[PDB]
Amino acid sequence: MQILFNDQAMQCAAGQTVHELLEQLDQRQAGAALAINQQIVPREQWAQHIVQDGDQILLFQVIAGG
Repeated sequence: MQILFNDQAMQCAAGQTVHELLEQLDQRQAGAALAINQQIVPREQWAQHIVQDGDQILLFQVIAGG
């Protein structure tokens, strides 16, 4: 499978959530949000957000709004 992490193309485990994608890529969170396929999902879902071959991702630093 392949993905786009912050405009960076990649190849990881298709079907693996984000918590699965990030962790597979060797990335965790520490306060990070991301947008896949242009849909910004809340970190928590990363653990149940199964990623698919062609997984596109956006990277946000810290959860800050306002």
